[PDB]
This record gives sequence, C-alpha cells and structure tokens, in this order.
Amino acid sequence: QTSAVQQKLAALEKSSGGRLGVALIDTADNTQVLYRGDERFPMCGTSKVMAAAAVLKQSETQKQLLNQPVEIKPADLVNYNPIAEKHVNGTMTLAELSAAALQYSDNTAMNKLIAQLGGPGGVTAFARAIGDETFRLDRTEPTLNTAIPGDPRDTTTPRAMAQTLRQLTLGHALGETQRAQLVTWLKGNTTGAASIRAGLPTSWTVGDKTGSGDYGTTNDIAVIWPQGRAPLVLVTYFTQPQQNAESRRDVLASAARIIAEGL
Ligand SMILES: CO/N=C(\C(=O)N[C@@H]1C(=O)N2C(C(=O)O)=C(COC(C)=O)CS[C@H]12)c1csc(N)n1
Repeated sequence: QTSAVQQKLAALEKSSGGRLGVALIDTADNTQVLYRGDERFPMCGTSKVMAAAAVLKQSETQKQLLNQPVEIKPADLVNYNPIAEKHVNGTMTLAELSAAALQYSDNTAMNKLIAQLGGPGGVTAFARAIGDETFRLDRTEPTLNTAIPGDPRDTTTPRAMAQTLRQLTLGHALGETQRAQLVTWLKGNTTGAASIRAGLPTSWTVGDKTGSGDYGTTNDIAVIWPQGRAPLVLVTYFTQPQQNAESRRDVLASAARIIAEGL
C-alpha cells in the first residue's frame, strides 16, 4: 500500500528513468516516510559522513586528534583533490581533511580519513559500533564510486543512512562537542545547492553531504532545521540503468520538494 507521498515519489522515479531511494525521519514524532527504504544504493561521497564521524569518535578519547597534521604526498592525489592539491609535500590536519572531504567532496581527503581508521573496514566497524548494521565501506577513493548495478560494495539503504545521520547529528552517537562539529561541517557544505537544498524552503537551515558516481548516481543526505519545529533527516539516493547516464541533482531537489509538503 502507498501514500500520496510515495505515489508522487514513484511518479518522479518513473519520469526520471532511474531508481530512487528516499528516507525521511521527522524527529517531532519519530515517524519515517520511505521509498525503496530497504533497497541498497551505492553511497558514493555520502559515505564520507561515516568516515568523518568515525574520526570524531576517536577524538573523544584522543583530544588533540583533530589537530594532528597528516602528510600529503604527490602520490596521494586521486581524481578530485580541490583542497588536498594545495598541500602536496605539506600537511593537512584531520580536522582540515574532514572539512575538505565533507565540504568540498575532496577524494584525497577521504582517503586520509579512511587510512586513519585503518582502511575501509575501520569505517564499517564504526558504523557497527553505533548500531548501523547495513552500511558497508569496501574500497577507497576513487573506486568506491563505481556504482555498478548489483554490486553490494560501498552501499547502504536509505532507512539505515537516515537513522545513522539522525544519531550522528541530532542523537548521541557522538559526544556533544563532536556532534556539534559534524553539524558545523555539514552546514557549511559547498556542493549541495542543486540537491536537497534546492527543494526546501530557503528559511530552513540545512546540513548535507552529496555523492555522485557512474550510472548517473546522484545522492544527498541532509539534516534539516525547519522554521519553528523539530528537525528532520532526509536521505535521497538515485541511480540509473546505464553507466554514463548524466547526473540528476534535480531529481533529489524534486524528491525533497515532495517530502516537504505538509511539514
Ligand atoms: C570514480 O569516481 N567517480 C566519481 C567520484 O569521484 N565521485 C565522488 C563523489 O561522490 N563526489 C562528489 C559529490 O559530492 O557528488 C563530487 C561533487 O563535487 C562538487 C564540486 O560538487 C566530486 S566527485 C566525488 C564520479 C562522480 S560523477 C561520476 N560519473 N563519477
């Protein structure tokens, strides 16, 4: 059985020619609205939230960890390095790497976060530790974005990622200081203007992390503070049948617009 919300999302999906996954959590009453909420989708860059959060968790017992400089070698650079390329044969702190990964989608920065955690398995272990039984990170940048049909690697479900994002940014999966830091980073994201943000009222405060990959994979996960009511969490994942499909950030904006009706 479907609601009018789900019917609108299905119609959007059909018009788009792809596969759409949505999960909304309204923290006013803890209700969820889902569309393909339990199907796996390639996370691409939305996985960077879990990596940054894992490092924040480490820093709860290692107080200066975020300020630890990490060397950036020429050989570290991968396919998209807008911030890390400015520090070749130099350093970035784990805070700087987190900010670059989250706010500029820097892939070299993500690889340093992954390395700090002992590899992709270290990111997954953190996910399990905070109760996310679904998330899996298998690869480093750039190959974690291959978004191949049927490939379970580097996937999660909209429901799991929404629950996790809620716990990380509004709940207490992190310490109070670390939760606030993650919120600060997400709020300052530079890559999200055309995605979930474009489908929500401009007066609402939004923190988000985008992701993109092959098969026209176009993703965004967001924590949302509407005008005068409890915050929301929204995950929008989208992927398409053919490898070189174009990005469709407009589909994410449209999904957000649909979800926001009556909120
Ligand atoms: C093998 O890796 N392939 C990638 C890829 O690096 N995706 C990553 C991801 O998620 N990113 C985001 C992202 O956050 O969406 C942006 C966006 O950065 C900015 C400036 O908005 C830059 S690319 C990076 C890719 C991306 S699209 C396509 N066919 N492939």
